Order: sequence, then structure tokens, then C-alpha cells
Amino acid sequence: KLPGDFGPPRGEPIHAVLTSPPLVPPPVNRTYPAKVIVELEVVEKEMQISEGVSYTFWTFGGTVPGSFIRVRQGDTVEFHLKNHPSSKMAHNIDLHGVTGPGGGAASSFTAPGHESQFTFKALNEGIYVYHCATAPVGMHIANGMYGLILVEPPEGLPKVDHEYYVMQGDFYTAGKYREKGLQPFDMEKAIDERPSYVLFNGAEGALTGDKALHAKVGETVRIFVGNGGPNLVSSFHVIGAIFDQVRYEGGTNVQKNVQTTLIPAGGAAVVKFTARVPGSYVLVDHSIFRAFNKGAMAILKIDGAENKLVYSGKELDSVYLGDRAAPNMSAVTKATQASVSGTLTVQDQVQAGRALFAGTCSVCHQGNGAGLPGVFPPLAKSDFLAADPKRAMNIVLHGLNGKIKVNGQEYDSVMPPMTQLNDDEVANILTYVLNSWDNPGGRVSAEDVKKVRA
Amino acid sequence: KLPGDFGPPRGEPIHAVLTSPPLVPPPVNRTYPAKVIVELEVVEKEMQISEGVSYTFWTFGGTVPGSFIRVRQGDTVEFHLKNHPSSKMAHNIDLHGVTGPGGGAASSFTAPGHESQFTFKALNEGIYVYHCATAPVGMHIANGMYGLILVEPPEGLPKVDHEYYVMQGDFYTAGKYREKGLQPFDMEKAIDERPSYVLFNGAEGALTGDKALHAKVGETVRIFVGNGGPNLVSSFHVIGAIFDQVRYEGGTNVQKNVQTTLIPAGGAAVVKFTARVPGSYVLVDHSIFRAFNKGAMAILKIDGAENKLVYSGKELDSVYLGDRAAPNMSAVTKATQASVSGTLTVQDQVQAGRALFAGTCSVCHQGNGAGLPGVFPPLAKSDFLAADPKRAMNIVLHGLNGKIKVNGQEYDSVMPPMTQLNDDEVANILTYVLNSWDNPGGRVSAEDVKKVRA
Amino acid sequence: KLPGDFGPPRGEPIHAVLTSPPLVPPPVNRTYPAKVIVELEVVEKEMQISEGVSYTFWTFGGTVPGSFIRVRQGDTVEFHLKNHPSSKMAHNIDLHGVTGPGGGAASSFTAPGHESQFTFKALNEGIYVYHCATAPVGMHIANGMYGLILVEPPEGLPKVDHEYYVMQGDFYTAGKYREKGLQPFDMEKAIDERPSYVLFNGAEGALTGDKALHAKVGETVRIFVGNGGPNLVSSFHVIGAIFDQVRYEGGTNVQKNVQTTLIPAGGAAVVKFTARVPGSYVLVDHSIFRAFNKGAMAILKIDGAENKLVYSGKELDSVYLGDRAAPNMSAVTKATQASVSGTLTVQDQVQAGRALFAGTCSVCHQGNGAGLPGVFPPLAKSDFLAADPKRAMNIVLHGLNGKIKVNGQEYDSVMPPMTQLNDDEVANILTYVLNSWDNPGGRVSAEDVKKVRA
Ligand code: HEC
Ligand code: HEC
Ligand code: HEC
Ligand SMILES: [Cu+2]
Ligand SMILES: [Cu+2]
Ligand SMILES: [Cu+2]
Ligand SMILES: [Cu+2]
Ligand SMILES: [Cu+2]
Ligand SMILES: [Cu+2]
Repeated sequence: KLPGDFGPPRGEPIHAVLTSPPLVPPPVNRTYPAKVIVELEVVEKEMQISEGVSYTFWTFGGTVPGSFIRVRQGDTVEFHLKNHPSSKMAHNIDLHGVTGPGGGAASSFTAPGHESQFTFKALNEGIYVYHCATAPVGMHIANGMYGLILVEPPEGLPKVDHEYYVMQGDFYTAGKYREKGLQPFDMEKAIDERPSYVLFNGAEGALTGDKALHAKVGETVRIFVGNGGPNLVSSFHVIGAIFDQVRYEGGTNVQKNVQTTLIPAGGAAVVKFTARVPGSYVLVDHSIFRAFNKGAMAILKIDGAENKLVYSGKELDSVYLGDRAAPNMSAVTKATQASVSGTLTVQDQVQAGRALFAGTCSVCHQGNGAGLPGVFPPLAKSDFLAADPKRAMNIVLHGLNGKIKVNGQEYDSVMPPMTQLNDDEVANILTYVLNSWDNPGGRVSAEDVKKVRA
Repeated sequence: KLPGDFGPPRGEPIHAVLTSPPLVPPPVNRTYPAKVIVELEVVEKEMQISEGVSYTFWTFGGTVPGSFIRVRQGDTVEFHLKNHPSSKMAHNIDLHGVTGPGGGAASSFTAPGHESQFTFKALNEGIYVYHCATAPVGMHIANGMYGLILVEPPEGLPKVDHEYYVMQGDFYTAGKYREKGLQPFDMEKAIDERPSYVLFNGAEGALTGDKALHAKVGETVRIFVGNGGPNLVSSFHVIGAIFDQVRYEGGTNVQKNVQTTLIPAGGAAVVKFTARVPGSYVLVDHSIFRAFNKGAMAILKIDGAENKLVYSGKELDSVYLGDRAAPNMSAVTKATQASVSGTLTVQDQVQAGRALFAGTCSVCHQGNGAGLPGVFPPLAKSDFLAADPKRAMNIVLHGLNGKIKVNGQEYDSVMPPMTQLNDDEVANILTYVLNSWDNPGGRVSAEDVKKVRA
Repeated sequence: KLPGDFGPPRGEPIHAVLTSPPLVPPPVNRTYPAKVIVELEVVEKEMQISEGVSYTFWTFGGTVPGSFIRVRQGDTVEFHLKNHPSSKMAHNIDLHGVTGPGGGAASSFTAPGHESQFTFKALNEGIYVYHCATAPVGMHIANGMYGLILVEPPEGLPKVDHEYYVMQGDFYTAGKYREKGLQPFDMEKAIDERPSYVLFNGAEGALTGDKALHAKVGETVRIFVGNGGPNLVSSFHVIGAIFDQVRYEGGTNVQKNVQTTLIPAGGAAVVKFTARVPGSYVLVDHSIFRAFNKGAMAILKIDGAENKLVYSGKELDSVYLGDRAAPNMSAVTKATQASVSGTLTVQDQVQAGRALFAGTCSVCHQGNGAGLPGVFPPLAKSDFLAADPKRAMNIVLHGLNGKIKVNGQEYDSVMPPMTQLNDDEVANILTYVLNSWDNPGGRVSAEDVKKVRA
């Protein structure tokens, strides 16, 4: 009568091995139901949500999303939740897929330095979100308290070459996007569902550049995709590919051959991809400003031979991926820390500005600052730049239009304002430009930009 | 050629018996098509959207959602809409599932004190939203003008033990969440899709506590779930359970074994649940701040024997459900009315504060005010509280951090601000605390809190 | 091994014939794979987003959405993107359905006056969004850079009587809804996902009135429905009908017999409708304030015989469709241009006000200004209006309640405020009323209303 009716646990008790994102535990590879002991510890800690931007995350297992749990339908799971002594808050857990009130919540309340346990049978196959369930629930979830549990079918999932773990969340900082420093949680933005960041795996760039997911032409890739929310619904999409299969939770329905699929807040799906041609495939929330303005992009990078019969074109670059085309933006972290320490050098600024110039400025002005004849004026050896570095701050913040002369040529176009750039970002970008391409050197400070903005 | 081609109406004309939420009319239990006469009356009236918060609802049949209508595919429906003489606005109806322009709208315009009628054939089986269709349509829908009509398949739906009627809506008050008094509709929040409340069945607590839906272990429950909007899409989810089946409108596709499912604005679904273990199962919009900060939670409470093989844990409490764990919050309504009348007593405040303290404060400070050793300081017989009741107002509104001494013990933690609490709520909560646990008595007034907030 | 494995291209190279919305190219009607040459040109230009409201759109082929492209699964597509010399920005393309990084983006970067090309095989059948992929991607998409490409199955889609092309988008103007003039793109509203317009096919009224889609009773209609976003998810719905079929992208799953269906940002679906009774069927985003307050309504108008057995009622009118019931609102465009030119006459205002009065005022006051006895007072020959035209400006902006006397009769009701109306709209509406129905004439100016609003 109950699903998952495979008899009492047999064999030996199994201690679950949990993995950190973006990795997944191995398939259970088991033909009998077991007692599975799961131990998960809550840790509150600061981490970088973006370069030079710290946030106090609340985590299951030290990561956002939390550690991945993998069991078999019909297993009896003895769930142990610990809360690290350093925690200020109590925490608990609601696992979707659990049959019982709160998905475990009332029997997993755990004060700092304590441990709780409860037992459940995994009656329901599927991929499922788990999350904290402690008042105020939204604050806990917003601070990163979510992950995935996979309950396998008894026969296991079909074999694939790679399995990965990707989870979207919306985040609410007091400061604006890319404003540096330790950013508090912002309850007002959270209630209004107005996130400052929308991320995969807890940070900007968590899955881009040198942190990309990998596979090779011809391989299959399964991705366990969660949406921790707390509030957003993801228009989840793969740029330049298709999903062979998309299956939500433990649903009977499987959709095949779709590129764009809606993942509810608190939802999860298993997607399958087959690599056909090399290059970078971007996982996004196709509510586009999330993907391109708030951090909601991840990369699956495929290595192998080009097939000109299928696609003649080139790998992605900064025109599309912006400043996440490059391996990383570590120079930005280093410049921000140098500013805090009072040791910020011109070169710290130049290297940070170099990272930030990609896409943001280079789409028009080019990576070498040459511009494009008749269309975009040069930043390289620019007389107009050199003539008035203050004017340049105004141009970045407030745009520029009308006829101008640069290096003896007339331009009569429109540079849109870029007011969303933070003071340090404008300063560092301009300091990069001034110290490149035979420009006159010197520097622009965040304080200089603050004054022009005001 | 047309669907629902079951011949002319036969038998006798049937006068439809409509039900008020959360109840549903009985199955039609009929093998022939009939002429079904439906009579529905619009009533504009004030009701409580939350305790002590009045709202002028516009209703079909006196409730939000409106009366449930149940007919059989192939029926000829003669639809009579009356508008009560007390109405200020004209009203009409668009029933999804109707084949014809506006779903009835142009032939159901009805001024106060009037009646309109129109006839349609129910060609389409399914569950369908109906709503008002009078300019400005969004205002009408926002004020509560929506419900469900079920068009059964000719053979009927499979028998279940219980059928219930649950409908989500987003609401737009001029005041903030839980600000007392008669709250006007707020057009600006509505246009921006920024609701102050997100509710099931027209009120906070409409389906919680003593108003929960009921069933017993082993029983099946069918829920007709609507989303009246006007604007939100529900990440509709059952905490601690799974839906055996989810079917949208009259779709051919049926999803099985899912826990989280997206319901469009203006959409409807039929979900099935089988009770397996006792306790409270929470229906939520899993865009979490709606569920936990704006009212979007309902309860299906299952009675019966525990099954420790399936779930070893406990029923839900205020850690998860907050102040909706208790049967009701009537003390809040009574205190608010006493304030209006100028008769507010200390005990009125104490009992209101008692209701509001649950979850909101008790998650940390505990239901007996004892706190937790080394972690959360006591409110019970608190020297620190007694020493400066004004400081306590500041602590609730603006939080507290750093080393403090309470009852001879050091704490060095963080109480987050609770600025979203209204002045009366802080006043009543603190008055409760002061009159409990050997604390010194007295009271805090809403005016006292207003001054500290300013 | 790869899908679409139908061999090398054969026959002659085919130059694709692209269509402008809401039309679709003819079925490919071809049994062999071909080399298909597609030429699409980007044009930046001002167009009217609403009457008297200009916007600088960025377009593929001069329209929003862009030109429709129709090919066959297994075709080799040689894609040529041109950027008109008048462009200020560079542009490129990402076609969903393309197998390769960026869906073409890196190999289609095209400066003003240039052309790019790349080749891909259409491995994936389905309906797919294409869009620009140039940093800042959200700005490009927000400015109108999206369209659809259909990749047919090898056997073709089933024949229907009509095929149409409808695409939703969200738009972000600096000014509020219906504020006249050339409206800049508003980055802040875009990041916050707070659109001022939500439209089908690039403009208010693009598919209403004299621009409605057409078919006849008994005919089948296929609509290729895109959602360009950038940010919104459409609760896509047909008022007064049902979709026989809804199929997303190239998915295997087909839903049948649904009225309301969620289309992701960047998503696309093929829907089928069978006309059964005459009248206007409204395609909306059923997040209702979008449909009724921001422009998100389109019409499929069915001609033919009434069938009283199916629906006894009347065609839609301004009670539901508001000011889009009429063929067009050209008088508003003409009045706005007359204001710019300094030649605005009383009659220009009267005719603009006539257009705007429909629904907005007529729902209560009636199309002849008679009101409804005991319920809504007359505007026709209104003593109360004539007595104080300034008071009338205040009534429109700020509402009216309480007992009043009009033409010898008492009213004691509530006219809600209509503060969202722009100054010119109030002026023109009141000038219409004053010059109708034996009212005293004269005029109200936008400046008059500006002063009352302040
Ligand atoms: C294309 C959309 C651009 C992006 C992105 C950026 N800039 Fe730009 N810039 C652009 C144009 C079309 C113009 C000329 C405007 C005109 O009136 O014709 C400019 C101009 C400048 C200048 C001044 C001229 C010069 O020295 O060449 C500066 C200093 C400049 N732009 C800097 C700059 C930086 C630092 C950018 C990233 C932050 C950036 N621009 C983006 C077009 C575009
Ligand atoms: C956990 C998240 C808490 C919730 C919810 C509430 N309070 Fe709290 N409170 C908390 C901590 C960790 C502290 C100490 C902070 C420190 O600096 O170490 C406090 C403190 C108080 C106090 C002062 C100390 C005392 O008298 O014990 C008061 C008066 C107090 N808290 C009241 C209070 C009320 C009324 C709450 C609901 C509105 C509430 N707190 C919530 C932790 C938490
Ligand atoms: C119903 C929801 C209404 C809509 C839409 C509009 N008006 Fe109205 N109006 C309405 C009522 C119930 C009243 C009387 C209020 C009372 O206190 O009883 C009015 C009144 C007016 C008046 C003044 C009285 C008169 O001259 O008849 C004016 C000038 C007026 N209304 C104008 C007006 C216009 C121009 C509207 C569209 C912009 C409009 N009203 C909408 C009800 C409703
Ligand atoms: Cu927690
Ligand atoms: Cu959950
Ligand atoms: Cu109404
Ligand atoms: Cu509707
Ligand atoms: Cu572009
Ligand atoms: Cu895309």
C-alpha cells in the first residue's frame, strides 16, 4: 500500500558520504533497502558572494547550496543535524520528499553546539530540495540554507559520464550589486522579492571561468538542478544547447528536447545534456537581467573537435559573457582588500580595472582600446581622455552623446550611462585605461568618483 | 464535431447548489446532460483580511473565493448574476471554460440591484477560474472577485474521501502587512505587483489552526486549487507530503508524484493527496516570503496513528508555523477593537501579545521565556528587561548585538531587527512579556513604540 | 547519432523568405534537407510604443518581434546578419535551437554598416526564440531585439487554416505608462523587473481593433507564441476559448485542452485554436495588471454564425476591453502631435478624449454620459460638472465620495481616484465631456491638470 515497500532495512548500516557542490556522491549501486545514517552540520560563516563583497552565509555543511545527500527509495534514513558551536542562531531541516509534518522540522530543532536526530523512510523517488525551517524561515533560506537530496529509484538512474550539482538562489544585500564590504541581509528587499544577486552555487562566478563544469564531445552530463529561492522562479535555460530530458522532483512526466524550463521556488529537476560540439554552454535564469546583471550564469565547458557541419562559429567571449569570460576576477578581490588595508597601489587598481573592463567597456571600445573606425572612439592614446580625466568619470557615470573629436576623427553617437557601476569600479576601470595604451598614467580614486556622482 | 456532444438537455432543470469555501458541492452523479440554473449574487462588504485589519471585499456569494459551481460536461448552464442593491460598483463575470467572447462578460453586466443572465454549453471538462470582468478589471479581481467552476467529465471524477476548495490571491492594501484598521485598495502596489498579503481563501489564518482542513490516515483528499491572482504565480507546494496527481484545468496531461507545482495567475489545478502519517501538512506558495511573511499558508491536518517506520518525528509547532500554530489569534482582533473603542486594558494587550509572541519571539526566547543557556537570554524575570523597558522597544525594532549581561550571565550574540512589526504589535508583545514570568508589569503603548521608531 | 541526420544538403540553395509579424512564412513543403540562406538586418529606429509615445527600438528586420524565420530540421542554415549603417550599437544573434556556443553569438558580432555570417545545422525541431546577445544583453533585448525561428519536423506540421506570430515583451520607459514623448530606456526599472509596458508585438494595440487577427467559425488557427522577456514569465491565456494543443519549443510533451499556460522568459510555444462561435478572443498575460493596465492584450476575431446552443451572449465591448474595444485610438496620436507643434485645437482634444473615455469612464457613466439611475450620476448636461470644471479635474485625479446632487438627484457612492491618468489624458477626457451632451464647452489643458495634481 505505501510506495517504497521494499521490506525492512538489510545489510549493514551505511554512513552516507555527502559531497560539496558542484559534485555529487556516487550512485548507490545497491539492490536492497538499507539504514542510512546522514550527518550534516550547520555552519554560519562569512564568504565572498562576489569579489570584495562578503556576506554572512548560513550553511548546511559549509557550502551554498548545502551538501548533496544521495539515498535509495525504500531506505530508512537516520538524520543527524548538528549546529556548530560558533552559530548564533538555532536551525533545523525540512527535506522535501519526507513523509511527515514539516519534512523533519519539528524533530530537528538544534541550538548552537547541539545535535538532533530523526528517522524517516524515503518512500518517494526523486530529486528534492531541503532547507532550513526555523522562524523567520525566509531569512534562513535567504542566508543560504538549502540543498538537494536525491532518492534514487530502486534500479538506479541510467549511467552518464558526469553528474553535477547546481542550485539557484536569490540573495538580498543592503548594498547594491557589487558594492564592496560585508553586506547585511536586507529584509525589506527580501519581502519585496527584489534581490540584489541571483546566483548559482552561492557566489558570482562560482561556476564560470576556471570554476566551470567540464565534459567532452560525445559525453552525457546529468545535472541535478535546484532552486532554493527563497522567492524567484527560474526560467532555466542552456545557451547553445538543448536538454535531452527534464524531470521534476519524482514526477512521472519527463519532458524531452527542451531548452527553457520553469523551476518553481523550492523546486528541483534532473536535466540531461549530450555534448555535441566544443565550447562553453551557459546555464542561466532567462529572466535576462538576473543572468546578465545579477550573477545568474554558470558554464559547462566542452572540450573536443569542432564539427563545421553542425556549427561553424567560435567559442564565447566577453561580448556575451562580459567580465566572466576570463578565468577569474581575483584582481578585484585583491584591490578591495588593499583599499580596506590602506595600501591600494596604482597597479592594484590597474589589474582590477583590467578584469572589469572586459565586456563592460570592451564590447564597444575593444580589448585593445582601439574602438571601431567611425563607430566607437578609441580609449588607446586618447587625446580626449587625457584632456580631462574628470570628464571621463562623468562619461562613465552619466553617458555621452553628440559630436566629439577623438584623435582627429569625429564621432556622433551615444554612450549609454553606466550609473550602476560602483565608485571603486569606475575608479579602477579608469585607472586601468589611464595606465594602458600610451595614456598618461595617474589614477582615479573611488572618492573622486563619489564626488562626480554627487 | 464540438466536444461535449452528448445531446440536448434531458430530465428536469436542475438548480445548482453552490458551496462556500473550503467546501465543494457533491458530485453531480448523473448520466445525462441537463439544463443547470446557476444563481450567484455579488456582495460588496467589509471583512477581516487579518486580525484587526478590515478590507472592503467585492465577492461572488459573500466569500473570497466565491461560491463553488459544479456542473457536468455537456450541460447547458443558464447563468444568473445578481448584484446586491448595497453595491456601489457594477459587476459581471468571465468564466474560464465558457466558449464565447469574454467567457460571459458582455452579457452579464449587472448594476447594483439588478440581475443579468446568459446561457452557455459546458463543452470543456476541467477545473476553471471565474472572475469579474468589469473595468478596471484588475481592481475588481484584486478586491476578491474570483472563484472556481468544476465541469466534470461525463463519468465523474474518481471517488475520494474528501474534497476541498482552496484559492490563492494577492492583495494590495495601502498600509503595510498587519497594520490595523480599514485598509484601502492600493492601485500603485497592484500595478507594481507588490502585494501586502498573499492568502488562501481571503484572509490570514483562513485555513490554519481551528480552521484547518481535516482527514484521517489512509484517506484520500482531492483539493480544487485556484489562483485568482490578480498577478502572482504560485510555487504551490505541500510541506511534508507529495501530490499523487496534479491536473491543470481540463488538460489531458496529468503529472504524478510531485511536491511543488507552478500555478499560473488565473489558473487552476486538481490535486490529490493520500494521508499516510498524522500531523499538519502545510499548503504554501513556496516563494517563501509569501508563505511566511504575507499569509500564504493553509493546513491539512491528519488524525490517526503514528507510524515510526515512516516518520519518527513530531507534529509541527510555532518554530515553523509561527503565530499560526495556535488555534486562532482572536485576542489580537479583540485588542484592536478595544483600541478603537478607547477601552484597551492591560489584559487585552497581554492576551494579544501572547498570541503574537509565538514563533516571532519564542523560536529563540522559548514559550516560557527561559531562553537557552549560553545562546538566547531569558525574558522570564529578566533584570535587563526590567532595568529599561524603553531599551526593550529599541531592541525589538532595531535589534541588539554585543556583549550583554542578563540575570548574571553573559551573552554575545545577535538579535536581528524586527522593524516590520507594527507599533501595536511591539506594544502588545512587550506588555505580554512584562506581565509574565515575574516581570514587573505595567504596559507599553503603541504611541510609546511610535516615538522610538521615529 | 546526432538528431536531424537526414544527409547532406541537396537540391538548390534556398533563400529564406522571412515575414513580419503577425504573419508567418509558408510551410517549407520539402522532403529533402537544404542549404538555407537567411539574411536579416538590424535597424535601430523610433516607433510608437503607444499613442503619442515614441521609443527607440532596436530591431531585427524593422519590427518587434523581429522577422520570422522558417526552416526544416536537418537543414544547413547559412546565417547572414547585417547591421544598418544608421545604427549606433553593434549587434549579434543567439538563436535558441542552434547547437553551438552562444547560439551564434561570437560569430555574429556586427558593427554598424557591416555584415557577419555563420553556418549551423538545425538538428532540433521546434519553435525557438532568437535574440541579440551583445553586452549589455538585457538592454538589447529590452529594446526589442528578439523574434522566432521555426524548425519544422521533416514531415511538416499538420495543415491549419491560419498561422500567426505573436510575441510578448516587457518594456522599461523612464516615464510612466502613457506619458507622452520620446521615452528613454530605464535601466533601473529593467533591473528591478518593473516594466512600464507589457506588450504583444511591440506596441499597445498592435493586435487589437483594426489590427486584430482574423479567422472564421470552423477554422483552425495555429499561433507561434514567443516570450522575448527580457524578464517576465507570461500566464498566457485565451479569454473565452481553449487551446486544443500547447507545445513548448521542440518538446516531446504536448498538453491538450488548456486555457492558461506559463511561458518562460525566453520561451516559445505553438498553440492551436479551433473557432467555434463568433466574437473577439483575447490573448492576455493573465497576470492581470499586465493585460489591463500595461498593454498585454491581443485579439483573435472570429466571424460567422452565432450558435445559441453554445453561447447566447454578446460580443465584447469596452466594459472588458476598455479603450481597445474601438478600431484604433489615432485621435490620441494626432492630439499629441498637435501639442508638440503648438497647434492643439479644442476638436483635437475632444476626439482624443472620446477615444480615452471608452471603458475608462464609460463603464460607469455610459457611452452617452447618462449614467445609471440611482447608481452613477450623469456627465450628460451635468449641472455639477458645469458648476466647477476645476472640481472635475480633482474628481478624476483624486476620486469623489459622499452625498452629492446632480441634475436634481442624490448620489451617495464612491468614484475611485484615477491618478494614473496622465495630465494630457485627464485634460482631453474632460474637454471631450465638456463639448458633448449639451455641456458648456471650453477646454481643460494639460497644464491645468498639472496644477491640480501638484
Ligand atoms: C558602447 C555601447 C559603449 C560602451 C559599452 C562604452 N562606451 Fe565609451 N563611448 C562610446 C561611444 C559611442 C562614445 C562616443 C560618444 C559620442 O558622443 O559620440 C564613447 C566615448 C567614451 C569616452 C570619451 C571619448 C574617448 O576618449 O574615446 C570615454 C573616456 C569612454 N567612452 C570610456 C568608456 C569606458 C571606461 C567604458 C566602460 C566603463 C565605456 N566607455 C563603455 C561607446 C561605448
Ligand atoms: C533569535 C533569532 C531571536 C528572536 C526571534 C528574538 N530575540 Fe530577543 N534576543 C536574542 C538574542 C541573541 C539577544 C541577545 C543579544 C546580544 O547582544 O547578545 C536578545 C535579547 C533580547 C532582549 C534583551 C535581553 C533580555 O532581556 O533577555 C529583549 C528584551 C528581547 N531580546 C526581546 C525579544 C522579543 C520581545 C522578541 C520578539 C519580538 C525577540 N526578542 C525575538 C535573540 C532573539
Ligand atoms: C465607476 C467606477 C466610475 C468610473 C469608472 C468613473 N466614475 Fe465618475 N463618478 C462615479 C460615481 C459613483 C460618482 C459620484 C460619487 C458620489 O460621491 O456619489 C462620480 C462622479 C463624477 C463626476 C461628478 C458628478 C457628475 O457630474 O455626474 C464627474 C465630473 C465624473 N464622475 C467624471 C468622470 C470621468 C471623466 C471619468 C473617467 C475619467 C469617471 N468619472 C470615471 C463613478 C465612476
Ligand atoms: Cu537555519
Ligand atoms: Cu520547502
Ligand atoms: Cu466586479
Ligand atoms: Cu480570466
Ligand atoms: Cu543588439
Ligand atoms: Cu536566449
